[PDB]
Amino acid sequence: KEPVFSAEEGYVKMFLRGRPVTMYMPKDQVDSYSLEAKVELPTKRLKLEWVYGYRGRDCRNNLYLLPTGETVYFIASVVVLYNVEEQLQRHYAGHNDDVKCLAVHPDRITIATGQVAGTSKDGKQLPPHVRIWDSVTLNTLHVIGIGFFDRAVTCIAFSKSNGGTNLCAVDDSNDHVLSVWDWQKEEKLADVKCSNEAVFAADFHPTDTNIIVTCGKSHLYFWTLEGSSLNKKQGLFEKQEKPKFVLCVTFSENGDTITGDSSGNILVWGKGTNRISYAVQGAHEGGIFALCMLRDGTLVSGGGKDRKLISWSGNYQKLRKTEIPEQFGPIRTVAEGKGDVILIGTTRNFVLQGTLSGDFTPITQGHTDELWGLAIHASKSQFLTCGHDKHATLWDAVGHRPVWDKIIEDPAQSSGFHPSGSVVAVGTLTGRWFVFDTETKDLVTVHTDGNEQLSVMRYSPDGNFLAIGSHDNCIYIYGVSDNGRKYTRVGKCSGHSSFITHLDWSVNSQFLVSNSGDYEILYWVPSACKQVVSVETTRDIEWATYTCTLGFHVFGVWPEGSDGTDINAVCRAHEKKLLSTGDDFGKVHLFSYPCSQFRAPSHIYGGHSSHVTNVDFLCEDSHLISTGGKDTSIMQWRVI
Repeated sequence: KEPVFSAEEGYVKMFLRGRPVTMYMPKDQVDSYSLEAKVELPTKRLKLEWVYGYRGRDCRNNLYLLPTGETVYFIASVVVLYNVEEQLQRHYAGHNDDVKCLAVHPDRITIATGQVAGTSKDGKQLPPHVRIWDSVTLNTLHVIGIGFFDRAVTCIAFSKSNGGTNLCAVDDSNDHVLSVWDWQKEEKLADVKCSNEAVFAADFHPTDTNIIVTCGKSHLYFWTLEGSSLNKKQGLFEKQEKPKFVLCVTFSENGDTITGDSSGNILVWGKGTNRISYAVQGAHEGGIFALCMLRDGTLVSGGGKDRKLISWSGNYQKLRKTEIPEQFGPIRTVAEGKGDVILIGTTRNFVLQGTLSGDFTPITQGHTDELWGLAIHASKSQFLTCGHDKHATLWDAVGHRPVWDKIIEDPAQSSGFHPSGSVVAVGTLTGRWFVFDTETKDLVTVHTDGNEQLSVMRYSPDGNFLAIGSHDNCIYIYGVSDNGRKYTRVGKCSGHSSFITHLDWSVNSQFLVSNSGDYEILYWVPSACKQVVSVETTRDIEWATYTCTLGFHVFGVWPEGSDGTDINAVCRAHEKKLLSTGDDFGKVHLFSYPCSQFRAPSHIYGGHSSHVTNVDFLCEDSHLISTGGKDTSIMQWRVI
């Protein structure tokens, strides 16, 4: 139930599920501690400033370029409007889980977005829905088919003939229902089982608002909107062998349907027909994931496997060709820029800006797998992320771009900077760890301690020791000299019955705290690799950092009835009296410090899709950095 206070022993006992965890307060606090006392809201707030990463790996048709100079895409639960020239981001966060599709209205301003089904902190199932909003005011305009869609809204599009008064969508109902709406009236015009296999696109005909084309696994149908029914007319390849997948679709100025497929074939279908009139055979070696009709009649072609970006004439004759540096990976989306500008989104979550000629450089990028590793620079406005994708990235937090990106052998899980700022440590899931040169990226040392996951990598405030948390239930201690460049194994702290979740050094570099899977709080003298069991000595210790979720100064960030695994991360600002957490429900919280009373108030901030895995303030408390875990993203909140 509720936590209990002990005057005689000077502690509060909080309850995680059943088991109680005993947290000791300082002696000077015991005299007037009130269990029923409240902790205030923080004096500051957070404001999303930047999202890192682009969801390209497992999504299509989610890259656009508004006439305002804002590149629009999404990732996790946030839609990003990125003005490359101004280096500024704006965000629409109306959704409460992963955005899956996005379409821009013919008006160039009204946007529409879809979403997967949710699961909340309770957690019940939050149905998938569509949102129509204004890109100018970022105000929501309508909320469509709240109870109607199932699983997720994967495809969406405005009709372009009439002025986009209509909208079509496709859920993942396993019957993949296709529906049409008068979005401005929030009314459903009609619907019908579009397919029983994955459908990858749905789009209105440029000149006739009554026709929707959908494509996907062995599927290219032509739907006609008659009153409140959809009439299906399958595509008849005839002389062309039907491709495994029809990946994408668009339309010529003359109203023909144009199709890219698994085979690498650009197929033209005559206006009004359900049959192929022209066929670029083997336009690409691999499959064709992106098609884009430039304003000037040029058709641009994007190859998945072959990484080629081909320019085609109005008459489908090869005009120009480029290859995207293989580092970026296979193309997924293409969008028309201003002038000769072209944008590409890749399977590796890069968004490149180049030209048909063409010099493609990233303007956005991020991790492509589950992310847990976060470390902040002691003196510079930089930070390091490292994930299961084997990348360790050193970010510039003012430029919002990597300083460098090291690719290591094994999936990374944790990291830490040396207080000097000269080197940075990186832990992996194997028990192996590395140190790299902040400046040069050169390796500095490698070591293997245990064979399990290294959850935590932290130097002591004085930089004389490295404390390494392992899932084998031990904490490995190294002595560090020559400014983080020389190491020597001091020994091991053992006594935990479970994997190490969190560590903190004391201000004087003498002590260390521990949290574990058991939910026990242990203390240590790393220099001696021995556990300090005596209360009177550890209770009044003053700690350098507060990344232990289990502790008296920090408890109360925990919600009632909370489960031990509900909060992945906690941290304190360096100077300001703030705490921040990341929970298993995609939420970042801002509390005041200290947070030592039950049911602490907090400001809650959404964006991350699943689990906020880590959280940490920049060195001047200018920003908070969160990691999204499976959602792949890094989010940069500014303190206001």
